[PDB]
Amino acid sequence: AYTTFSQTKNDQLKEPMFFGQPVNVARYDQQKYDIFEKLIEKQLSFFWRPEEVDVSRDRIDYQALPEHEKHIFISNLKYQTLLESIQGRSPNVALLPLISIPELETWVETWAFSETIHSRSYTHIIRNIVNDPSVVFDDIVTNEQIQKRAEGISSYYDELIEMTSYWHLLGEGTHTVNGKTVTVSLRELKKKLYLCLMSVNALEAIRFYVSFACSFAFAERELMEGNAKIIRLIARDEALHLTGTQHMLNLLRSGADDPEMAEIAEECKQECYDLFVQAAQQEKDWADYLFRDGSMIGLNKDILCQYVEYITNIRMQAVGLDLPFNTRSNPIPWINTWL
Amino acid sequence: AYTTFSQTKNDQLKEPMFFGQPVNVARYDQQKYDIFEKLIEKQLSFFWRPEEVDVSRDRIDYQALPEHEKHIFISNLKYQTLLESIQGRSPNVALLPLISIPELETWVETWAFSETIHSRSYTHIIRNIVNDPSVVFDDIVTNEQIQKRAEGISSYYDELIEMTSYWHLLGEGTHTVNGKTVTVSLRELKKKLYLCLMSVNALEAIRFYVSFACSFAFAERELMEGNAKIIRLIARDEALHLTGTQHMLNLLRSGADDPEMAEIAEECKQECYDLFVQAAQQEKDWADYLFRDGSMIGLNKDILCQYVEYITNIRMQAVGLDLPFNTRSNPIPWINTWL
Ligand SMILES: [Hg+2]
Ligand SMILES: [Hg+2]
Ligand SMILES: [Hg+2]
Ligand SMILES: [Hg+2]
Ligand SMILES: [Hg+2]
Ligand SMILES: [Hg+2]
Ligand SMILES: [Hg+2]
Ligand SMILES: [Hg+2]
Ligand SMILES: [Hg+2]
Ligand SMILES: [Hg+2]
Ligand SMILES: [Hg+2]
Ligand SMILES: [Hg+2]
Ligand SMILES: [Hg+2]
Ligand SMILES: [Hg+2]
Ligand SMILES: [Mn+2]
Ligand SMILES: [Mn+2]
Ligand SMILES: [Mn+2]
Ligand SMILES: [Mn+2]
Repeated sequence: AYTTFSQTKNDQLKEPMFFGQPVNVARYDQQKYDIFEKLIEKQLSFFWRPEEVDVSRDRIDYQALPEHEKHIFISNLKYQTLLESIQGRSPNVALLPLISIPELETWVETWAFSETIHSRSYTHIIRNIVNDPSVVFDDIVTNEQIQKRAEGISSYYDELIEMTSYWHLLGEGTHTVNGKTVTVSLRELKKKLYLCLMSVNALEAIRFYVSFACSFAFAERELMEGNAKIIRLIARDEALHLTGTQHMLNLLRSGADDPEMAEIAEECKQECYDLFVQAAQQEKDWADYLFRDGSMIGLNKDILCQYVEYITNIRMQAVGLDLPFNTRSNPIPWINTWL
Repeated sequence: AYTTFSQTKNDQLKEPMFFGQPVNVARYDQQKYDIFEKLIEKQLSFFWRPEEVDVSRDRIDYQALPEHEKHIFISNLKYQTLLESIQGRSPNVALLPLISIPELETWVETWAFSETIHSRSYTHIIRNIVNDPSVVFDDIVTNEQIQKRAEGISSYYDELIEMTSYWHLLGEGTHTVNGKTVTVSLRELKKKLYLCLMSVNALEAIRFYVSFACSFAFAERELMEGNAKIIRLIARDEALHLTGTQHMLNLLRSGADDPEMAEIAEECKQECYDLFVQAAQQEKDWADYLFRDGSMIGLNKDILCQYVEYITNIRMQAVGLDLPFNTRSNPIPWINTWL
């Protein structure tokens, strides 16, 4: 029941962010929430081309790196690449079919587009520091440690996408599909979208930043300068992305948008909390693999763990959730220089 | 079912463009078809911002235009805006769930992104030539003369999207849904994709170009020059988009990418021919409405009609279809100054 151009003349200022009438005319002279137009405008102002960044000295740097530091650097990079691959396509596939206001539809497409640029920047780095990129790319798919840390991301998107197709195809109600009873609840689909967004928020605001810290640890040593420039550019974009998800989530929570979404956010709040706690643990467990061959001065399991708790508390407070970790000062204040 | 990250390590160089394993890793160091990587790079190199184009004198030009000329200009503008609205979201929603090679997936997202910029440029023009943009935007949705192709265009996309969902959810076979038999055939889905791409090819290659002729007719008289500068940039982008669809179609019909599609294409060749001619006829009929109050310098029903046949012959030959019209030289050579 999805349509690429709804024929009903509707007031786009009165539609909910999600599950309303599919967006027909793409107009940018007005909006229900100007924050999304501001984000589009900002993201477009930050346009950059990865291949332009000089990474010619990164190969020399990387090669001269101690084997365990090469492991740390490359493992971190492979994970970042995995996340960008997923983020380049997922916002579009999972959210586009559910958006009902123009400013948000375009923001998602612009956000997704910027992620593909991030993916392109990683190919630029990889092909300029290793002999055969295929070994790195193939390992991204097979490496159990990497998939372990990312476990739950693709699965959630996939479930939302499948439920969305059922909704568009069958509509609300209880159906019989190949002799099986299939329930299609809009309320349940809204919950799935809401939690998916919370998961994306944790991905954008936590997972990416933990990886930035690892990348910048080398920048502090005056090594991998090209990669550092790229990470700074990526981080600038990620800041906009997480601002977008925090606003989507807090607007839904306020009750100023879909009233039902406000109820759902409230009733499903323990689930929001649980997903952050789980994401944090996954980022922490990754330390065992990252530092399996040894750690670096100023970068080890303890420091990584401390940073995960530090940033997780900050991000959770931003969306109104209780803090799971003990409060503490930034364990790596040097990262500010790069953000 | 569809997945945002296929867990199977596959050779992306051997996958078909569509219907193969969903793309997992987004890499750009290699391609099965380098044309898509080349298009991504070219499109990125062409990035432009609408707001940076001076359209300050277009308002006075518009107000000074004879009433029928305002009709010609604004009617054409509304149709272009309609097409961009559809093109900004549709390639992503319709193609992303079916692509199996990375270069094509990212090209589609880049292509779609560029279309959203075009939509933004139309808001920029509209808000600078009319007092209340809402009048223009609302008419785009309900305008009977405009909302005719939109229906046909959106139909091909909507049908492909719906059948794609059934395929991902139920797979091939004869199913039952609420007492009704539902047949899912990959062959029919492949045909729907081919028809959809052919329709998009006609949209990018003919529909947009016919509209450019009208916009530049004003440019030739040194009027609506802000609009003209924006259309020049848009046309530069559409050239890339049509190149992309032409390669997709030719690769699918040749049999080099998927024998089944090649078999299907030959089977529905007459249908695609009629589909193309129908699009040309619709563009032609638009003249009765466009020049109902009168015509202008270098632009009239007959000239437009000639240009439609001229461009259609070229585009159809480019994708292996017979020529439906009498051959002849460009009826409006002056258009080359802008294209
Ligand atoms: Hg998600
Ligand atoms: Hg999500
Ligand atoms: Hg780290
Ligand atoms: Hg929740
Ligand atoms: Hg919550
Ligand atoms: Hg800790
Ligand atoms: Hg299509
Ligand atoms: Hg189509
Ligand atoms: Hg025209
Ligand atoms: Hg024309
Ligand atoms: Hg056909
Ligand atoms: Hg054909
Ligand atoms: Hg004609
Ligand atoms: Hg003609
Ligand atoms: Mn990113
Ligand atoms: Mn992001
Ligand atoms: Mn366009
Ligand atoms: Mn186009």
